[PDB]
Amino acid sequence: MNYTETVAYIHSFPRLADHRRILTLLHALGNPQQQGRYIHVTGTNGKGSAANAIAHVLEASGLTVGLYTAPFIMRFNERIMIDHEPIPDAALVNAVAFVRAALERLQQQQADFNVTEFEFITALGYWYFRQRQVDVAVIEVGIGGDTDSTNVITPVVSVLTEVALDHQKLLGHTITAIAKHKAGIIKRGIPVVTGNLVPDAAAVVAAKVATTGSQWLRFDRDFSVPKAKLHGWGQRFTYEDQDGRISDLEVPLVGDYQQRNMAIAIQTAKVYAKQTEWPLTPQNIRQGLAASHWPARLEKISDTPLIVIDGAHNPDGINGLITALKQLFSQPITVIAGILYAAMADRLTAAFSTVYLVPVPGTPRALRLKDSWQEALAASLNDVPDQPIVITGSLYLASAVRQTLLG
Repeated sequence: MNYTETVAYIHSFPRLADHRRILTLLHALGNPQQQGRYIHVTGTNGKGSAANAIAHVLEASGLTVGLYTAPFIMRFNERIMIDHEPIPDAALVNAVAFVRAALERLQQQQADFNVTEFEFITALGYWYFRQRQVDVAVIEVGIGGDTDSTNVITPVVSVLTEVALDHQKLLGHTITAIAKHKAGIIKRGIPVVTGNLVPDAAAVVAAKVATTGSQWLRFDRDFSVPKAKLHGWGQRFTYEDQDGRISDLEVPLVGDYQQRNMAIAIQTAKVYAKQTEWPLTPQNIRQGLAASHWPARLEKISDTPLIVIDGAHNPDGINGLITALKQLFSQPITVIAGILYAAMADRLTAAFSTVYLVPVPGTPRALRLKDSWQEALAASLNDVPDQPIVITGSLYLASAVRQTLLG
């Protein structure tokens, strides 16, 4: 297959649900998941950004780092990176061919054997990271924890950023139910770094670490961000933990939640470094954070005209954006919102000058309004060329804009 056919092959896999199928596949690929080192990252929100920064910091320190994240923003290849370089097209072709050949051998021994799409990609990623002999692979959990396709590893450190109800449809009706799923990535004697979890989620974690004997480092208990403020399109902040303070770090990320994610990232990188006796300096941490750009999440992509893209997709997500925009902009702005209810909107229209409401590009249109983001963008630029434009409401919308404007 060529590159186009290969990506198509990946997206063709079924939906079907222990880890027996993926473990069968990984066994045929020589159990790459049992070799090397891992950092395992979960949480309802912030797992991606934390994983990205952990990788940037460890890369600055001189490690070769695999990073497995979802979704992609510009191109599929981005889901599997080494030192923030997406898997090359030709390399993807050959890796797909290898895992395909393995799958096919298995289907000879057991006629109706198969795996899901996420199972296949995960297996491939574990195999590729081992082939290239990365020092460590930072692994973002797809959903939950315990039963996720990624959960076939013993990491050096586990991370639980936050527990909220966003994925309740799949993980349970209570915080306690969801927290139990996430706590499944906590392993015997392996340290766990968390956010300041809500009481029901903390109680689950407390009980888990009692059983595993894990060291638990908790945001706002064992580490914190005592100082933080806006500085350009980003934040200047101070990190504090058991060892003291790292002063006036800078990150090109806006949003209060990102302080927590970045503190979580710092504490994790430090834990990893300690557990593996690897040197990690304040300057390594400083350099890594400076590069910890996170595409399509409150990201300025053009100066003149001034264009910003964002993936906020829930009431609280929009509340957090509104307060951010208010801090970042004193002048009137255009907001282009495409969401998949009448809340999160209403809040927008009662906050900004021009609000346009559009469809999410890959979704059916369900029953001010424009037919496309492109039409809304063109209108604003024609009418008021110098008015900044923020496009929000959906990570998928934000990706489509980024592909068109930056590609």
